[PDB]
Amino acid sequence: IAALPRQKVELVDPPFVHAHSQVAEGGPKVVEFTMVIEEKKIVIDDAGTEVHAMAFNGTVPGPLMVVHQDDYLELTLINPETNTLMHNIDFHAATGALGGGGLTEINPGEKTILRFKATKPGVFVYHCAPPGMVPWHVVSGMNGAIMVLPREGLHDGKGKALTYDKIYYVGEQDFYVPRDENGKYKKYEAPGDAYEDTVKVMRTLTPTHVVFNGAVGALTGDKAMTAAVGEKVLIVHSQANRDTRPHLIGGHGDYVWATGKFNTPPDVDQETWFIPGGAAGAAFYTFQQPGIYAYVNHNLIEAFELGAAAHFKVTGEWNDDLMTSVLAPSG
Amino acid sequence: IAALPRQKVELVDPPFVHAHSQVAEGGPKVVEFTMVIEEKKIVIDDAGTEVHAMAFNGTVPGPLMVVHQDDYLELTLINPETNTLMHNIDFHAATGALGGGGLTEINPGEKTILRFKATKPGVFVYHCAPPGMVPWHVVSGMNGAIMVLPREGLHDGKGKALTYDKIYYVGEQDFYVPRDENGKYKKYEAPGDAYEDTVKVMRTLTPTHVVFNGAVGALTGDKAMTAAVGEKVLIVHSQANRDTRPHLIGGHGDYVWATGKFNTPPDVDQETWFIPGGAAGAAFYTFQQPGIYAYVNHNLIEAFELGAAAHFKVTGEWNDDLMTSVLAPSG
Amino acid sequence: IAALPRQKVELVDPPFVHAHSQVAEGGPKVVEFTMVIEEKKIVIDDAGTEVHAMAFNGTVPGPLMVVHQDDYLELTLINPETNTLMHNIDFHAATGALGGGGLTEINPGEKTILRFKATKPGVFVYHCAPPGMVPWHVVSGMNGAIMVLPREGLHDGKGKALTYDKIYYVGEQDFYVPRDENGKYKKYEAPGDAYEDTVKVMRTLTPTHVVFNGAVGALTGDKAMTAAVGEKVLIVHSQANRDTRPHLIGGHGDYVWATGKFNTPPDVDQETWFIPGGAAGAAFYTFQQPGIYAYVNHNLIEAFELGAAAHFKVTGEWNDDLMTSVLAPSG
Ligand SMILES: [Cu+2]
Ligand SMILES: [Cu+2]
Ligand SMILES: [Cu+2]
Ligand SMILES: [Cu+2]
Ligand SMILES: [Cu+2]
Ligand SMILES: [Cu+2]
Repeated sequence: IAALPRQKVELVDPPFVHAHSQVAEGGPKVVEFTMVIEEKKIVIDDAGTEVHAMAFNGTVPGPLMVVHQDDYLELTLINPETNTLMHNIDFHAATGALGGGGLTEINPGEKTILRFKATKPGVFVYHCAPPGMVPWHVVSGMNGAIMVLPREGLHDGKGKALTYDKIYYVGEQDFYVPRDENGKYKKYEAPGDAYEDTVKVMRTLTPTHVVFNGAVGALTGDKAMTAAVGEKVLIVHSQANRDTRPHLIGGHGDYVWATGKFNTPPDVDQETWFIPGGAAGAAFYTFQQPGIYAYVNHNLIEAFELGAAAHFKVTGEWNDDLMTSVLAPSG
Repeated sequence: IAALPRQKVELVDPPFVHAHSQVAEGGPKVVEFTMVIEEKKIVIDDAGTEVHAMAFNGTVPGPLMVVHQDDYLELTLINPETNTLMHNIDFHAATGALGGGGLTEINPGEKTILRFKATKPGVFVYHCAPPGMVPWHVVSGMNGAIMVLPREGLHDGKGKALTYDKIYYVGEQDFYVPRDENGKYKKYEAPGDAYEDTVKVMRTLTPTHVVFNGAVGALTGDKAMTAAVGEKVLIVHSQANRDTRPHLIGGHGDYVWATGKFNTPPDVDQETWFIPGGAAGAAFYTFQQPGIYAYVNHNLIEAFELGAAAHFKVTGEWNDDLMTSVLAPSG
Repeated sequence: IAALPRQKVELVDPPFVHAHSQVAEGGPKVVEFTMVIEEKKIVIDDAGTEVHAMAFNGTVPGPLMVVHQDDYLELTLINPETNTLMHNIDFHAATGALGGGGLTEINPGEKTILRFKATKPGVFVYHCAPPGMVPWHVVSGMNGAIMVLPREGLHDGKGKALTYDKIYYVGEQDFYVPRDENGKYKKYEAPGDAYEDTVKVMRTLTPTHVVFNGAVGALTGDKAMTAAVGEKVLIVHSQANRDTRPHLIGGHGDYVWATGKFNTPPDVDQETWFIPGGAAGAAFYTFQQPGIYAYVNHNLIEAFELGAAAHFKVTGEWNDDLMTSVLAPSG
């Protein structure tokens, strides 16, 4: 492995993904990533509701990491001195020691380096899982995903290559914010102060917010993801704790690896797919019509009342053969 | 498209389906449908619980429309002056303008005509989706399904054609009825009056009723579906807002397009299948034994406490080889 | 049929499975099983919470029965005079009379014998279903699963035989235990006394406990399942009433018949699979690394707060190629 070429990769904040090649450029290499854990307060809605996030690289969700099958992913995880809690990381893509969790427990002021072989292709969830406080770290936003591309890039069930023009990473988070006796969300001066209260809400299994990329409207308006008619887009989606049912309003999932494993053939022409909590999935789509599209968790209450809605702004020419207003709304 | 043949279809109330041919007769055509939206109070159980439904063509679910791949569906949607709300329609089978929702917003007293090419084969959900009040209209019964059949009819995963003798459309609905101080269901003069309270229930993500065809027991008793031993039946099921897990008690789902897409090979020998909220699915089965069968959502609490149960009354001869009581209940 | 060989099989309590051959050793035979129903009080957590269980063979879940496709399963069901309720059994594997539910309704002091032909291969759920009290009996622990193996044993997508060295049956149960005004779980003298209170909790659709093998921690520590590096393990998992998303922390599901049906090709390299309420599924995995593994329901709140977590204790040598701590947690 010492003789294997190494390469440092720079991570970019979601929904964007760091530079990479779909088809493996050469042979197996050791790909290096460094992430710093940041315990920070984040405002998740327009009412000012705060959540003491625990974030990888400072964002919720943590960045998407990309390697190819059989490469080695080497991660330098750092838990700064300014943090108050112990943290670790669990890659569902790895094999052994609880996905690496048993080998990466670092307290504030510590760091560690873990190397694992990306033996299985597909998109996988990764997240913090500290013994005794596993769900809390996860629902505080401490999770992300990694994509392990096949050496020869993406393909459909029947062997045809699927090359994408754009890739977006949508991380869905369920938050459980405690309320005081008047229905007002509470605020705390430190992460640990919220624990006891958060656990009570978690047990009801009913989130107060379900958001994409850390906040209500995070990916809407001018933060909308963009594409153009004719462009091929791969949308990676993950949920480390609760189920979701993604749906592109106005579009479809031409090829969907709902389970997120590339060795399992993709479902085609999907209207709404399902991604169970603890997994990541991927949908490939070629836009045919311009305009705005809403990407949502299709439990519409979760999408429109809880916050799970994002936008796609597509430029191009309308196709009247596909759809047309024969008679505009008139009396 | 004007040179294409056109055909008007008269819709039938669920669980029945309007006459259609499985194999597309000739070439593409423009299939025309007309639906009138009706805001009406419906009683959903024996206790007299009422809901202010928003019903396509007056029923919950709305009727099933059947077209073939590459046909054009031309829908004339009418929102009567007697209605108090604006409505529209989003077809999951359509490409562009939020499934047609952006092009069909009509106020009471208005009408519009939309046309789209049915490009992908499968069963799809259609529902109302007015900006700012999407979940409210959907959970008020404003949803249904469309079936876009392959021009050569259905086929199993490996070519064998699958021809059904009967087709039933079971639309499943999650309702959120507000309760008063005594735990009794509230009643309002108009739909608008129910909004705030309904919204509070919706946010708990817990429905008060989960019904088939608009009411608890709507498809039991003499309204039970019928078949005969040897009959091939296709059961289309849809849930526009939340997940469901259909199961035929005493039977199986021989071929199940759980995602509802015909270009995706069906699963076979299914005991219980899953349909994510915002999608429709289809299960094909050939009856082997006579008697009553219960068709339910297999979270038995939703099925027997909340209302998600229907019956099948099948005639024919008992097959002792398949099953027999060796010793009837005795001392 | 009458000339068919008969065979009495002695059942063992889960997670263990009675003796069987993966490849059918002869032609069809009538496999005979006997189960006694026991209504008993069980403690489901470390806080002494009691539940009046209704258990097939005295366990929660009921034992796993293994037969081969086209064999006949003849079950003798006994409901002792000491019991207080009528019970029956519904096999999702059977065809007719509600899975046998309509032919096996026995009052305390009665027995019955049912025979059915196991026509479809896969793992299926079986549960009690007394008309008008279906959910209550099922959520009181009265369910299990049966495995109908293909005559030629298990196979992957392209006819490659998959032979397991070990098999474990994890039965997951959702309990709904009432609480008094003080938030303390309630205890009852007889099962029937708990009915009214239990049903009001069931309607919230939120379980108080979600356990594996009848109790929190039932398969952890000294009761952890065992395997070694190199062994191929088949894990059968069932949930008769509610969805679950199994995940082996530190491992994967190399082959997963998520739907539990062997005629439906398995998904591969799964990180987390989904089993809808009312079905059984099976995952095949070959251990590569030693140590402890946690097998959980991946909604981590249900796993670590509600009780749905088990362990695997694996012996063998560590593979540093797959994973290695490059720099142990340091300053
Ligand atoms: Cu952490
Ligand atoms: Cu995990
Ligand atoms: Cu509407
Ligand atoms: Cu929709
Ligand atoms: Cu029972
Ligand atoms: Cu059942």
